[PDB]
Amino acid sequence: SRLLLNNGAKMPILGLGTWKSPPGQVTEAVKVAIDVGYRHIDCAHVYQNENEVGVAIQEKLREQVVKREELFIVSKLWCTYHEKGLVKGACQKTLSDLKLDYLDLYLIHWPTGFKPGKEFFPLDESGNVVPSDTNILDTWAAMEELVDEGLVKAIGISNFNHLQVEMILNKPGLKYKPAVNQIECHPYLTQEKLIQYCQSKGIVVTAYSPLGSPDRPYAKPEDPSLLEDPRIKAIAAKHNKTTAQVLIRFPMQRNLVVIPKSVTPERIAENFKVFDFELSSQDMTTLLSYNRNWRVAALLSCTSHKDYPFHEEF
Ligand SMILES: NC(=O)c1ccc[n+]([C@@H]2O[C@H](COP(=O)([O-])OP(=O)(O)OC[C@H]3O[C@@H](n4cnc5c(N)ncnc54)[C@H](OP(=O)(O)O)[C@@H]3O)[C@@H](O)[C@H]2O)c1
Ligand SMILES: O=C(O)CN1C(=O)c2cccc3cccc(c23)C1=O
Ligand SMILES: O=C(O)CN1C(=O)c2cccc3cccc(c23)C1=O
Repeated sequence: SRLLLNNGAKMPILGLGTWKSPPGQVTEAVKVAIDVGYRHIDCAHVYQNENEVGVAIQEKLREQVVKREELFIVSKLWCTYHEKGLVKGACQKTLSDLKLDYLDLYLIHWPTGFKPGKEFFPLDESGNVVPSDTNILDTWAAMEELVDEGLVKAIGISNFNHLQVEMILNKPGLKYKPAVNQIECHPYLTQEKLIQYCQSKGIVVTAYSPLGSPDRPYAKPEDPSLLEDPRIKAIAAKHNKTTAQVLIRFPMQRNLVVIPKSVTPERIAENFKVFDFELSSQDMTTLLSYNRNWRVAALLSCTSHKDYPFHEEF
């Protein structure tokens, strides 16, 4: 139920995602998830709903349904705050909204720095994203300070390719290794090489969009759908489980942390019931064979950023 991180802490293998969870619904969603047994919530300042996630955590802490030490709360530094001097302030904003005094894990959300400002996606006159001249290593140094200051227990990365990971690992005077690399992973984007790399380095991998993000912004024509894949539905039927339950279990048996999103009480409940069954190695190998290198999150607007992560094979 929990994986051991390189800082000695233990991360729940199941977490609740909150991207696209509306402010008006996410408080009840998180209260329900905690009641059901979730102990890990995935957040980000860019999701514009951390205050409302925080209301729910505060209510369950007050009710004594959980202790603070039993929860594992994750957030992420957005791209407009990569400058050394903006990092602490961005973390503290998130702490204020979540109404906590430390985060369990704080991730660099994307490797690409953008120009600082109010816009999450700063554009120039020709409509292009304006990049920061910051690099990944100076940002890492700023994240390490947060650990020394007691604001976060662990720090990590998200959407980093193996060369960008290696860059941090070979950083002169590296004080804290990345604990976690959070990446997109599901049967259409299986990530076998990047997962084996990170895992050989003792970095825990968290799979996001495990159900294929059916509620993502654009349903772009003849779009692949994991929940509706007849081959995956067969494997669920054989196990008497739903295709969502098979999609959540799959990464767990690869020793990945998985963070399905839902604001629906019965689905939040359904997605928890994945600890009592096992997919065979045959099932696993079959699910791995469906890889089509399909990404939900390709960050196409940043394809010419100096630190765009997806030009490299893995
Ligand atoms: N680091 C990054 O760059 C990054 C990027 C993307 C995502 N993430 C994290 O990963 C989380 C999960 O990814 P995601 O939100 O893209 O999508 P996801 O979990 O793959 O899919 C969420 C969608 O599936 C529906 N759903 C949930 N359980 C279901 C079930 N049992 N049966 C049928 N449908 C089900 C949800 O609907 P309802 O909500 O209506 O129930 C929602 O529409 C995010 O919320 C976020 O926390 C991180
Ligand atoms: O281009 C794509 O494939 C999809 N995509 C976007 O279109 C995008 C636009 C706006 C904000 C973002 C923040 C995180 C991730 C993405 C974006 C992303 O992957
Ligand atoms: O970055 C994240 O964590 C979440 N995220 C995506 O992964 C994403 C992928 C596809 C299209 C998008 C359009 C707007 C915003 C986002 C996206 C966004 O915030």
